[PDB]
Amino acid sequence: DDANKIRREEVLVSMCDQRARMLQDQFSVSVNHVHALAILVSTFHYHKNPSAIDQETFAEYTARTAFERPLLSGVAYAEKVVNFEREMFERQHNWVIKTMDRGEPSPVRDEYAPVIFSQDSVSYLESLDMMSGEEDRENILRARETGKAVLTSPFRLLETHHLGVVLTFPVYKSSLPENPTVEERIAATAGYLGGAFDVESLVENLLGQLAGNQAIVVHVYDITNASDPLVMYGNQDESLSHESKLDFGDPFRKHKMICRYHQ
Amino acid sequence: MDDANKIRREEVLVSMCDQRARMLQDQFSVSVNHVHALAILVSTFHYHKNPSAIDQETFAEYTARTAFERPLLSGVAYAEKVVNFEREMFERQHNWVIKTMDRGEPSPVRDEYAPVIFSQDSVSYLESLDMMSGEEDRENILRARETGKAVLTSPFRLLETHHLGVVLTFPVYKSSLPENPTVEERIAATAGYLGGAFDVESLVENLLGQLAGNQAIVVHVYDITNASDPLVMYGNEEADRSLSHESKLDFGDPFRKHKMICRYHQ
Ligand SMILES: C/C(=C\CNc1ncnc2[nH]cnc12)CO
Ligand SMILES: C/C(=C\CNc1ncnc2[nH]cnc12)CO
Repeated sequence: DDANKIRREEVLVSMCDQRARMLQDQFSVSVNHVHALAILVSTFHYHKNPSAIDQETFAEYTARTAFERPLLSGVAYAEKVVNFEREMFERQHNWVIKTMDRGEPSPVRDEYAPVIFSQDSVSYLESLDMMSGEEDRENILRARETGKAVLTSPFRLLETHHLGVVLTFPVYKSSLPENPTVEERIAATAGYLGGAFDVESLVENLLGQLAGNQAIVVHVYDITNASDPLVMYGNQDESLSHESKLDFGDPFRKHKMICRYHQ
Repeated sequence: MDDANKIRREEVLVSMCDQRARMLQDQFSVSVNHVHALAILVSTFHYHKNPSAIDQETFAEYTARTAFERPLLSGVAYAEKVVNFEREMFERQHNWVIKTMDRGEPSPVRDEYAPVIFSQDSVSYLESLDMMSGEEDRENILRARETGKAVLTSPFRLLETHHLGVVLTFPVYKSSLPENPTVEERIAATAGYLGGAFDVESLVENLLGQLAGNQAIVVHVYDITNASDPLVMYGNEEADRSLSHESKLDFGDPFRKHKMICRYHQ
C-alpha cells in the first residue's frame, strides 16, 4: 500500500478499457462491412435481372476485402428456400441441401437456408442448411424478423471447433414494403448474409500480443441472461476486477469485459 | 479568473480537442477503407466479370445504399483511364464526348484523360468530365497510380458546391499488373481511378456542430504538408488568443500532413 495501490488500480482500468475499445472497434468495423455485403448481394443478385453475382465473383470479392472484416474467419450467403422450391433449387445448383451435423441429405423441412455463396475460408459451408444448427437457425429468424444485424450466443464453430459468435444480416426482395411488419419481412426475405467471429483464435491474436498481457486475466462474457453469464473469451474460472463496457451492436445481447490482476 | 480554474479550463480544452481529432481521424479512416472496397468492387464486378455487372444504374444504386459507410464523403465516382489513341473509340462506344471540368466543354487533345463513367447520384455532374482537367485531381490521379495506394489532395473548392474539401483517389489496375510492380509497370497496368470528395466544409461542420460544447470552442484544421505554407482545411474568427491546443491528425496519406487547433471563443 497505498499510493502504489491507487496507481495499480489506475493501470488496470486503463489496460482494460483500451482492450475493450480495441475489441468493440474491430467488431464494429466487421459488422459494418458485413452490412455492405448484404447490400451487395441484394443489389447484384436480386435487383439485377438476371443475377450478376455468382460463387466465383463472391469468392473473389470477399477474399480481396478480407482485410475489411478483421475478426471474421469468413462470410457466406445462405438463400431462403421453401420446401416446394427444393427440387427446382437442387436441380439448378446441381447439389442436395445437407445437414450441418453430418453433411447428410436434409430431411424434409418447411424451409431451409442453404449456403450458395461462400468465402473460400468457409468453403465447407456450401450446400449446408444453416437452419440445421440451432444457434444459426435462431439467428436467421431474428435477422429476418428485425431487419437488423443479430448475434448468437457463444458456441463452437464448424470445422475448427473454435468458440465464436455468428453475425447475420437479412437480405430482402424489392417487394419488401416501406415500414414493413414482421409478417411482411418474413414474406419478403431472400436470404441471410452471415459471418463467423472466431473469438477463440482472432480475439486471442488481437489481445494476447499486447504489452502487459502476462500481468492480467481478461474475460469477455455474454451477459444477456444476467443469472447465466456465458464465456465468450477467456478461461472458465468463477478480488480487484474492473468491468469495461462492450457494445457489439445487437440489442438482444449484452456483453462485458472483465480484467483482473494475477496476484 | 482563478489560477486553479484556469488549469481545469485548459484540461477541458485539451480533452475536447483531442476527442474531436480522434473522431475526425476515425471517420475519415472508415471512409477511406470503404472507398478501397469500391475500388475492389469495380475491379471484380466490372473488369474481371465477363460481362461487366456494373453500369451507371448499378453503381448509383450500390453507392447510394452504402452512403452510410462513407461518412465524410459527399459522393464517389469511377474515372476510366483513356489514352488519346483510344479517345474516338471510347466516345463512340459511350455516345458522349469527354468534357473539361472548368466549363463542361469538349476536351481539347491531351495525351490521356480520366473521364468519369460511373458516379453516385450526389455527384452526377461529374459524369463525362475529365478528372485530369483539374490540377488537384490530376496530381492525385498520378500519385494514386504510381504509388498503388490512397492519396489525398490539398484543400480546394470542389465542383458545383464550391465547398472547401479534399479529394481521395485509389487506383484500379488491370489483371496484367505484375507482382511487386515497378512504377512504370503500375502506370502501364492502370485501368482507372476510384475517387471520393471529402466535403470538409459541410460535413465536418455537421459532425462538430452536433457535439456538446461546440458553441464554447473554435476548431480549425490545417494541411501542414509544407511547414512554411499552412493551408486551411476547415475553419474560419473571434477566438481566445491566450490559449490553444494542437491535436494530432493522421488522414492516411504519407505525402500530406495535418493538424487540428482548438481555442475557446472568449
Ligand atoms: C451463412 C450464415 C451464417 C454463418 N454461420 C457460420 N459460419 C461459419 N462457421 C459456422 N459454424 C457454425 N455456424 C457457422 C447465415 O446466417
Ligand atoms: C473520380 C475521381 C475523383 C473525384 N473528384 C471530385 N469529386 C467530386 N467533386 C470534385 N470537385 C473537384 N474534384 C472532385 C478520381 O480520382
